[PDB]
Amino acid sequence: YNVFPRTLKWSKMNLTYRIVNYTPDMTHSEVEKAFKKAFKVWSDVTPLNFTRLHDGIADIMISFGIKEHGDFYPFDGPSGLLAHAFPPGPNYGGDAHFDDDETWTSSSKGYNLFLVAAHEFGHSLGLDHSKDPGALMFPIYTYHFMLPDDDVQGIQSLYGPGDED
Amino acid sequence: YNVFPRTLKWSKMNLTYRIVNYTPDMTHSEVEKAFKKAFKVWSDVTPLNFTRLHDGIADIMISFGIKEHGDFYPFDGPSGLLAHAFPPGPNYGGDAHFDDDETWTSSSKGYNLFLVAAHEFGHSLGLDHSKDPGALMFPIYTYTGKSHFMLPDDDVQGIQSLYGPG
Ligand SMILES: O=CN(O)[C@@H](CCc1ncc(F)cn1)CS(=O)(=O)N1CCN(c2ncc(OCC(F)(F)F)cn2)CC1
Ligand SMILES: O=CN(O)[C@@H](CCc1ncc(F)cn1)CS(=O)(=O)N1CCN(c2ncc(OCC(F)(F)F)cn2)CC1
Ligand SMILES: [Ca+2]
Ligand SMILES: [Ca+2]
Ligand SMILES: [Ca+2]
Ligand SMILES: [Ca+2]
Ligand code: NA
Ligand code: NA
Ligand SMILES: [Zn+2]
Ligand SMILES: [Zn+2]
Ligand SMILES: [Zn+2]
Ligand SMILES: [Zn+2]
Repeated sequence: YNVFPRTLKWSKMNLTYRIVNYTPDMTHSEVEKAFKKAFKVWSDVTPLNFTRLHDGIADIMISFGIKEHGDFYPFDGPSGLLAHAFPPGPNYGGDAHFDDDETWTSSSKGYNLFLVAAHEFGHSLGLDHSKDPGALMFPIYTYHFMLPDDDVQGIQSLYGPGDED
Repeated sequence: YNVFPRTLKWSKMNLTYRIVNYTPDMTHSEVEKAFKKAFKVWSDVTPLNFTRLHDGIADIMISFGIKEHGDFYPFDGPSGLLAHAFPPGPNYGGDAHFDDDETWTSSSKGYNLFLVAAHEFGHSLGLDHSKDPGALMFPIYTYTGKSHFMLPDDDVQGIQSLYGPG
């Protein structure tokens, strides 16, 4: 027999993502680089592996959308809700959606896609918000990056550290 | 930090259920009897008790639906996905949905509702799929043709690991 796990977490280390569509605001390459770096934040401190699929069904489906976009969390135009992502699970679980009524950037202007994506992917992997104001998973955005201790502790609580050196 | 913690089991032994709507394929009485028997599979081997509510919110809300039916886990027409149920927890937790593009039956012409429901309610109570090929919670539907059903030992052991014996 098997009972359910104690926390929402992926029951496998090999995860896939797919960039289903792209923002007007940045080039394809910039978007791909930001998402790759954002996944690496998490793979660097766990045993998780992330592989990009160009089509088909990936664990973490990533998309840019506005207003109603096919779930219970419609976007709301400029500002306000910026993005959201679902906890680990089937179907919409793990998926990450970015409001394309925001301005996404590879800079300090607008909202930095890498930083927001890293936080989203924390949700995708099973972290909720943190009360540590210095954490990546703190619920409020403020603009090299090094994953804060609180987030390391949280993600390792789910998946272990992988190779520690 | 915070994670998303799962409710590993119901923290009360007395649970309610509600049959929200009914399949075309069976009479109301047949549906009621199938679900009552499916809950009895589990209450017979634990301290869990199940009571039916006719109105309002119940712990285990049961419904029949097709395609996209309100939870963004859509059904898929005949065959494939037959039903799904959510683990213990508030709101949709415990609830069970049956794909009404299947043919549900009290016997063998289609999918026996009692058998599938008993499996669903395993999920509702905190059991995932078993690897024991003879288990109720082993995820392949089969039909013995026998008039009596005995809960396999793997499932007894699994549910008692959560709730203890009767
Ligand atoms: O994730 C998304 N939200 O929290 C939504 C709420 C929807 C939701 N809630 C819970 C859940 F599990 C899933 N979705 C609110 S928001 O305004 O769109 N949100 C604010 C916080 N954001 C952020 N990003 C980077 C960052 O780096 C901090 C650092 F720079 F220090 F690293 C700090 N916050 C991202 C965008
Ligand atoms: O429960 C539902 N599913 O598993 C869905 C997947 C959605 C899902 N996955 C996990 C979870 F926790 C919740 N929901 C798949 S399915 O094809 O619809 N399906 C349901 C009925 N299954 C079955 N197996 C044996 C049996 O008696 C076996 C016996 F006769 F030997 F006793 C009676 N039903 C076969 C598998
Ligand atoms: Ca997914
Ligand atoms: Ca917005
Ligand atoms: Ca419920
Ligand atoms: Ca189906
Ligand atoms: Na935009
Ligand atoms: Na039907
Ligand atoms: Zn969305
Ligand atoms: Zn967040
Ligand atoms: Zn459903
Ligand atoms: Zn199942």
